[PDB]
Amino acid sequence: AKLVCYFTNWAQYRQGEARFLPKDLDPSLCTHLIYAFAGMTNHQLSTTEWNDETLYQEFNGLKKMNPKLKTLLAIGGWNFGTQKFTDMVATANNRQTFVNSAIRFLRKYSFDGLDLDWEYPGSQGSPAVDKERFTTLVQDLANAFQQEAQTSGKERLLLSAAVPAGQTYVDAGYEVDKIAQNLDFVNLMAYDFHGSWEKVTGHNSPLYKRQEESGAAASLNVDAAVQQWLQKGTPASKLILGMPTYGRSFTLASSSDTRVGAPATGSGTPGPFTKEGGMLAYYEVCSWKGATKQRIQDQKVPYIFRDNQWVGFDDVESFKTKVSYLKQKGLGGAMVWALDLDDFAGFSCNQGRYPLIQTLRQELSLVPR
Repeated sequence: AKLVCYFTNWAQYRQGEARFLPKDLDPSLCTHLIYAFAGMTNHQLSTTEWNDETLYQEFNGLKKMNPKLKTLLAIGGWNFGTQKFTDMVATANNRQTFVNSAIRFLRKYSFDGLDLDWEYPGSQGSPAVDKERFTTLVQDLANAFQQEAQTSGKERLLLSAAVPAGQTYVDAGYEVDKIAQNLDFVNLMAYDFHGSWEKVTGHNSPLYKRQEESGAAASLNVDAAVQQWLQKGTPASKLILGMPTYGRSFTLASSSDTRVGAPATGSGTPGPFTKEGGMLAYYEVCSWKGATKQRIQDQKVPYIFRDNQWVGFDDVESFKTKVSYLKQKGLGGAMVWALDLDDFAGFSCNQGRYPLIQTLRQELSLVPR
């Protein structure tokens, strides 16, 4: 089993006990640690924060302490958008420039691989031609990594991708069967199914549908997303089930209607640390004072409300349920977005350090002996 965990290079800018610093990295929490994010400059891999090269060395310090650990560098993310990917994949020359830069950059900073997090080919401004050009990029990288391993005698660089769960984005961007031949593993973003962009409450990461859901809505859940990626050609051993250590929040139209599916007027109030209306870290929601928590019966996940605020999130119990599910489906492991949204320092939830991610590690039987 794998436990793939994302580090984010902006968590260092949160205040107080939410600030995530190198001391908070645990070398043996996860099997694979992915650094979010690199960017791109003139079609070449590049840093995004002023101290990334300091932090890259902190990553190498971890592998000295746990020589089993693998690290990858992720490129892209939601905020990065699509234009630089579109421009880089537009020609074979530009892809070659990128691929060559990536191999050199990863080797220079001792990363074990690259995670592609373009959000997303064929959507978010990216033209339809990018579906096939993304396929080509994936093959170009895989083949170049194989070639470099042959010539250098070094351990072959890994290639993964973070991929969407919803059919609209999957069918606009992803030739699943083709890219599955070339990706070492597939980090399924099995979250962000619902959120404050919608005018009724719904859960960030439900395992199954609610009975009131039909049509396309009936596929906006983890099980449907997993089955989608499997049936479209991803080997189970390569599919890594993403898990969110955050929730998505709404302002209710009325504090007297707190249903799943109740009317909402917009994003929930920003959290005191994460300062982003519409999401909350687990450590912002886990001991919420004077709130009312319950479970969505068929979806196997909790929600909580207080006055006109409503949040769908994941807890220890839902993470256990989801690991039992991934094991039943024979998947390759779990992925988690993100280290810094769990209660990484044990400051809030009275559950110790990394209560959610340690749950994943325990349920996957990955606790160091």
